[PDB]
Amino acid sequence: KLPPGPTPLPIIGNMLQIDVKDICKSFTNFSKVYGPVFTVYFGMNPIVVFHGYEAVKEALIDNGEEFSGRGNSPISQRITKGLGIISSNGKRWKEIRRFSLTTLRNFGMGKRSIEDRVQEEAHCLVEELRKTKASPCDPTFILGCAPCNVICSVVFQKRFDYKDQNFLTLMKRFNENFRILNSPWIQVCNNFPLLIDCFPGTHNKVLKNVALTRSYIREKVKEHQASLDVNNPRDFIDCFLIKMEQEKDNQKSEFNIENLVGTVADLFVAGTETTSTTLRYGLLLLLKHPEVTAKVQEEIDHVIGRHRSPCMQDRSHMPYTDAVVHEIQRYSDLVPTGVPHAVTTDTKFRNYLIPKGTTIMALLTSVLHDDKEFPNPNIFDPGHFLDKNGNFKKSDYFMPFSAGKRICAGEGLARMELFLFLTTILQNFNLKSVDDLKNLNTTAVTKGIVSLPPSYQICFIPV
Ligand code: HEM
Ligand SMILES: CC1=C(/C=C/C(C)=C\C=C\C(C)=C\C(=O)O)C(C)(C)CCC1
Ligand SMILES: CC1=C(/C=C/C(C)=C\C=C\C(C)=C\C(=O)O)C(C)(C)CCC1
Ligand SMILES: CCCCCCCCCCCCCCCC(=O)O
Repeated sequence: KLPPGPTPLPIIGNMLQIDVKDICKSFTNFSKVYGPVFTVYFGMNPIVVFHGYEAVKEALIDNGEEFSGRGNSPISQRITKGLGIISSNGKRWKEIRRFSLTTLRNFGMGKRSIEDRVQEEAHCLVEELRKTKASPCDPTFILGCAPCNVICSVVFQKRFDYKDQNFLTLMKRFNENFRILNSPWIQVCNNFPLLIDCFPGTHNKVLKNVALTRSYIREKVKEHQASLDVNNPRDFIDCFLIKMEQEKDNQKSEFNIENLVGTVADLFVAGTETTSTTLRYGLLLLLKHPEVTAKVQEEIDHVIGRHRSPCMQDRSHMPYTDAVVHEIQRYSDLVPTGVPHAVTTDTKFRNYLIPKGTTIMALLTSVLHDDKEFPNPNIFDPGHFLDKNGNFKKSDYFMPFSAGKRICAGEGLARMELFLFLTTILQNFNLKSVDDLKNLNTTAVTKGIVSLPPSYQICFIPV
């Protein structure tokens, strides 16, 4: 028996009872009436939601093996075709995600570490902010390049010149497609496929952007295979090709070109817009909270100094800054409803039974905003991650990357980009607003699977 929930309508389920513009608002509201676990229907499809740390943990963690599946929706099926790591299941997923995790270790890609590739970008990042000559600007674009280049640097040999036209279009397609798919419309179309016909232009655009993007990713593999030296890998591509060669004999090996071009793409899409969005939400919060930013700058000066680039080792000596990066992710609440899962088999969740294949949703927001774990969860405060003596306080409720067997595969890289970008920037700059900080609103604009910070201007004044 499925978890109780609003009784649905004959064809559209509870659709005309949910705010497609702000789903969490609708879900939280259902929890006040149905409790921690409940069922809602998007059209014909049943979806069971988990609200609050207890339900979310029990699902993703305790009953982790059951809730580690990807549902495979209509839109989803014509893009990734089940290829890769974000949209794959079973044997193929376990093998691509184990390899990926292994090669995304700081030193899993040959001699140059991931950390070195990220520091180089942070430098180029501050270098671009210099070119704004301290005038007011919207950091969306420059701030969106760095995280893109990081991936480029991780899957290809060298990074791109910010002005390298080949980099720019390779960035717009991913952005363009990201904008398209982070619309409340993908929900409607995903549960009512027929509606997709009403959007030929949009549908054609996505397809084209995916063709060009994959097409370019396949070229970079051509080149890589003609210069491969199995002894010294250069990036994610080499590490994959080497693995391929080692599996060349068993013809049912998941390590084939298709999963490669697919996995690389998964890295871009899951790794660009996300950290890029968290960074942008971060500078805004530091721009609005000068008291927090000075304290951070005081740790940089003391531990890192002003001549050398910061590095991950500096975090263990900077509990305040770390707490600021942790509170930036909690507050920004990038992915409130979390990404949907599907159960691998008939599953008994405490008192109920969830049939295999059913779509599941663990509301990360409900954890990131638990008002017992983070007193006054609606206010930005590094203190939520600091104890009485100013030491870093970790929380089991810190799930901006989700939890369980499907936790973000590049969590290590997300945090490295956040730490090294924010501290490098705050070491060479101070944040000035063109107007009183009081005017500055921090309320996210939630209109899709991914929340964005409100638009804003910011002046990067060199210290
Ligand atoms: C601050 C930035 C980021 C945040 C908040 C974030 C968050 C998440 C979340 C919420 C998920 C879904 C977990 C689930 O299915 O339950 C996820 C998945 C994933 N992330 Fe990230 N992510 C970020 C950046 C990165 C980066 C930089 C990469 C790549 C190098 C990446 C790689 C992926 C991949 C491949 C998955 C799918 C994993 C799977 O289904 O097995 N992410 N991340
Ligand atoms: C990984 C990931 C993302 C992208 C998802 C992609 C490319 C496919 C999802 C397919 C699903 C969720 C299929 C299903 O189960 O029906 C977004 C950028 C939103 C946010 C951060 C984590
Ligand atoms: C499409 C899609 C979704 C949204 C993902 C987002 C926000 C961006 C995707 C970008 C891609 C798929 C880019 C590319 O590969 O070019 C969700 C998870 C709600 C459900 C399954 C279908
Ligand atoms: C200031 C400009 C006002 C004009 C507002 C026009 C609003 C209509 C928008 C229609 C969008 C439909 C897009 C369909 C795209 C497709 O073919 O898939």
